[PDB]
Amino acid sequence: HMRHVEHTVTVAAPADLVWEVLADVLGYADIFPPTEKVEILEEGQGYQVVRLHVDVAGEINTWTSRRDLDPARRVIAYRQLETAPIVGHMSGEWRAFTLDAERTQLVLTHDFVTRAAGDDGLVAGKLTPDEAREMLEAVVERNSVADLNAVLGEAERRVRAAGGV
Amino acid sequence: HMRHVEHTVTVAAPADLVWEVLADVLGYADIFPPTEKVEILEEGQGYQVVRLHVDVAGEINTWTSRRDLDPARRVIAYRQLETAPIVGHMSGEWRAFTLDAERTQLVLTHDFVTRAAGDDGLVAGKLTPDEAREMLEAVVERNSVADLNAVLGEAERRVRAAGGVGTV
Ligand SMILES: [K+]
Ligand SMILES: [K+]
Repeated sequence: HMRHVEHTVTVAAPADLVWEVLADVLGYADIFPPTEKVEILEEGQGYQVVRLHVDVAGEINTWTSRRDLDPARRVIAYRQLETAPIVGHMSGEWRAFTLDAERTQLVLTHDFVTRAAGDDGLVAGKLTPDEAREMLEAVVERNSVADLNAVLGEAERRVRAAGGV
Repeated sequence: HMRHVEHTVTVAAPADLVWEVLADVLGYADIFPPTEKVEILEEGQGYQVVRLHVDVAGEINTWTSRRDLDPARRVIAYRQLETAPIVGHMSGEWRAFTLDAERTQLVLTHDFVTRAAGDDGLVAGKLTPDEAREMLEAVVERNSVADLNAVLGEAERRVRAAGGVGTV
């Protein structure tokens, strides 16, 4: 069972400026509170392969993903390659829509399922399948909100600060 | 103070078809399961005032909203002119964005506060303000999700029927 979630927020910054914020993955470490570290492993026109260090209920976790960036639509399609230990699949999109000249509807979606139990009955040697399912939802819920708000806050900081006065 | 929430769903239908489902409030009692009855009190170019019977939690709530419809903007601004007893204010927007030719991002916002405590310290002579708050978050959260999904199910249903080759 693949789960689909979407969250949104309204940002008082133009879409082009929100896009600049989304596109700058290395800046995620400075603005995303649960994001410790970001490495660009590979990169070219229209894509970034990235390794992430992020916490998943109280501790630092690692995974890799491909980002495909569509500046004209202002969509970033992400997909995990090497998955978090309780993650079987994880992908989704950041979308910045134009609401008017100065405001953006910002969307982040998640398509995800937990890793299957191993031969010991547990997911990643620790969790019951039911407990891994509920921890993955709680983590997506929590980081979705914190991520959307971190982007909004940084876009509005640049309008106030970086623009003026 | 006033609360503000936003929920969204991606509709596998074009934005114009989603607009059509949003704009036709006469269809809302068919398309929204908790909606029992809709009634048009006032209607003109760009606006509808509408009386609604909607079950929330236990039961049947009645309210009246002014819908300002803006098809070019793909936005319906709503403000409730008569509300349920625990509700002091209730307004928001539907917003449909073209994602591509076949898909639409669908958004529903709520701006809301509980009714002000009366001289007894209760809201509608029945609830502490904390109780009323707590109950209104639950009900906005629940119905917001149900409404978004009603609209999506309906628009996608209509894509099937317009793409329908006849059978037995
Ligand atoms: K950080
Ligand atoms: K109904």
